[PDB]
Amino acid sequence: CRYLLVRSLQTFSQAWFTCRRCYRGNLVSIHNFNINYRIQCSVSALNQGQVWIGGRITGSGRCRRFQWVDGSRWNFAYWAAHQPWSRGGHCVALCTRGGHWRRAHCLRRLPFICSY
Repeated sequence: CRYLLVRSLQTFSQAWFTCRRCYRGNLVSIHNFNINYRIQCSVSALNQGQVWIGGRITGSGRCRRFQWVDGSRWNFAYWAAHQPWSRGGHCVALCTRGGHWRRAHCLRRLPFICSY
């Protein structure tokens, strides 16, 4: 699957629709370990510690759930040590070092990975 690294810092809400607006796509949906590794190389040069991906924590009270924004199925993950509970907000972010995911609050301003 294709994907591009935007280097401008925007909130999750902003960042999703910039993909849909400027490049007409969605946030990246990762379904295997390889696509996750490729994305780690592309971002290994960023001084930023994290980047947004298409991870949105849905669910009601005590019903915390995960789901991609582009609708695809949730059939793979690569969480970090000490994740993803008891910390963070409802938007997932990939840690540039190692390639480990880590929940974060959506309104944080970080670069992102669009998929096209």
